[PDB]
Amino acid sequence: DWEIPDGQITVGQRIGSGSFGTVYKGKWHGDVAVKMLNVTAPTPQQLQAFKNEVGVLRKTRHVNILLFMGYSTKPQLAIVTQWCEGSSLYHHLHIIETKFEMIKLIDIARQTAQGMDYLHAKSIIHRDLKSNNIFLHEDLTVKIGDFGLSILWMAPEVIRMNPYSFQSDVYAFGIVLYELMTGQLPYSNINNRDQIIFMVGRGYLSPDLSKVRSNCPKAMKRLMAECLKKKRDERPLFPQILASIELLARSLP
Amino acid sequence: DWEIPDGQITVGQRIGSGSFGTVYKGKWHGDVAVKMLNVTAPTPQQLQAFKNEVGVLRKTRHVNILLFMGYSTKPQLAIVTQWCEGSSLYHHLHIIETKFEMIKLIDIARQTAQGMDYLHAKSIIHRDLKSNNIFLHEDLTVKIGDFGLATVKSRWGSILWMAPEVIRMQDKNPYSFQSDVYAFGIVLYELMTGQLPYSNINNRDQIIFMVGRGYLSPDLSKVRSNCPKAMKRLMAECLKKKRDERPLFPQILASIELLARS
Ligand SMILES: CC(C)(N)c1cc(NC(=O)[C@H]2CCc3ccc(Oc4ccnc5c4CCC(=O)N5)cc3C2)cc(C(F)(F)F)c1
Ligand SMILES: CC(C)(N)c1cc(NC(=O)[C@H]2CCc3ccc(Oc4ccnc5c4CCC(=O)N5)cc3C2)cc(C(F)(F)F)c1
Repeated sequence: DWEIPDGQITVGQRIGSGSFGTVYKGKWHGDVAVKMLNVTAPTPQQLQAFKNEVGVLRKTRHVNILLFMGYSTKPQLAIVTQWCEGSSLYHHLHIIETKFEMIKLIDIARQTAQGMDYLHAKSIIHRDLKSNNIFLHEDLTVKIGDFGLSILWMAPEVIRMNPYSFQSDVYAFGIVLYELMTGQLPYSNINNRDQIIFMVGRGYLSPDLSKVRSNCPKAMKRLMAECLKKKRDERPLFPQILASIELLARSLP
Repeated sequence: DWEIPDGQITVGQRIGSGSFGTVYKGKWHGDVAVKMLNVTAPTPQQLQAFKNEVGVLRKTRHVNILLFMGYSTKPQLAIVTQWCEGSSLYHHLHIIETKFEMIKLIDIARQTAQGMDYLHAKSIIHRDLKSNNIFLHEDLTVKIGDFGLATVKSRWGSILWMAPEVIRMQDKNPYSFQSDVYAFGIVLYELMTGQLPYSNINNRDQIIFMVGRGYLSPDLSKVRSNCPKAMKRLMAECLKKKRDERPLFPQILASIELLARS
């Protein structure tokens, strides 16, 4: 059992609030992260969503997965993970425009695929992989999670509309691959969210692969296309994705 | 359940090998560390020790505690944990002789204290806390474990971290939260002096006899001068020959988290 004894966790500075939960930095045997539900009485749907997240995270134990540490049901619903120092991959690529070099982008790719493989082996479908959910711990270690509190990462069959599968996550990983090698989001020239949803859903729109860094190895570019295949079945599974990056990582540095 | 699906682990490089198992660098969803038995069929009392280690590791989910990932029985009894790059605190201090900064020395203690506080709360006595069992992953993160043999052996069982009540080897069980504290106090000594205690004595049995009867004690006057007053005071508290005059880990952690921001 992973229930943290009552009255141990001291909540500190308020990080991020969302329509559902709120995150605080806190103290429990050092620095910890705390995702709380700020409600006086939780509904059955809230209670159930809590029990899912906990049920899932307790099955994870891997360097590329955000480390789960415990939960508290009284006084308020809370999930406790390690405290990570750094930013999301989203932040580095699109906000503070960190210029990583090729070797490092590939290491991020590998590590993300490393953890993704882990989740899939245990029948865990992420359902919402995106650069924002990939936290870069100490600007070294990928820690995949759900920092949720959308659309660019959604595969066609998820937009047309349970349509989630191992392959739906690969497409999201494909978009993350795109972000890494371009440094930009897909469809940056289109400024109408509703139209993107329509177009990607019909196959009219695809990420423009021509925008890759000149020094992105061909093997990376070819893997990317495989992951973005509009049809579920054509997309490689993560064991093959990893193998492909691990073959490419070989003859490069 | 944390049994790893049969035959997924590939064992590679060979790191260390006592009589109680062999440590390998392996592969399971990335680079991992593997400790396993190399006998045909394990004895009843070897299977037990395996079951205890797994029993303990399964209860730990902490940044400063070495990350247990899974175990396997077929083909062999094996424990899988995360792979760590770098070397123990012992190596850095007494073999390669890294000249760490004071801020970092305090951080190294702050983390070991964090880790120990966690284990003690989960009702886990370490029983062999020493700078050999303090791994410095990527030279910036303390991972506490029992690396018996996966790291270099200490100068002299290892004796330097044992409290007086532990060395006297009384038939009644002497291991307590405080004995871990004393070991921490010796680790602190190691950090603050860059040296091992009782370095001017060359007889193992003398050291044993004298620490036990309280005729020997670490020489406090050996510490760096840029070492805080609040640290020396604490390090003396942790080494107090009286068992329960030694601060428990929550109070230790608070004291280090105090001066850390001044
Ligand atoms: C519901 C389901 C099945 N889709 C699902 C939920 C999650 N949920 C999480 O990962 C949550 C857990 C609670 C929690 C708490 C604190 C938190 O915020 C941290 C953590 C560490 N460091 C920092 C911050 C804040 C911002 C900073 O600066 N540091 C983040 C999270 C993330 C994971 C998975 C996965 F394992 F499959 F990926 C799957
Ligand atoms: C039985 C009991 C209660 N005394 C006990 C045993 C342990 N046992 C461990 O920690 C073992 C587990 C198996 C294992 C396997 C591989 C290994 O070698 C690693 C690991 C990581 N990285 C590296 C290496 C090699 C050298 C390098 O370069 N990297 C180390 C260990 C350490 C922990 C605890 C504690 F956590 F409570 F303190 C308590």
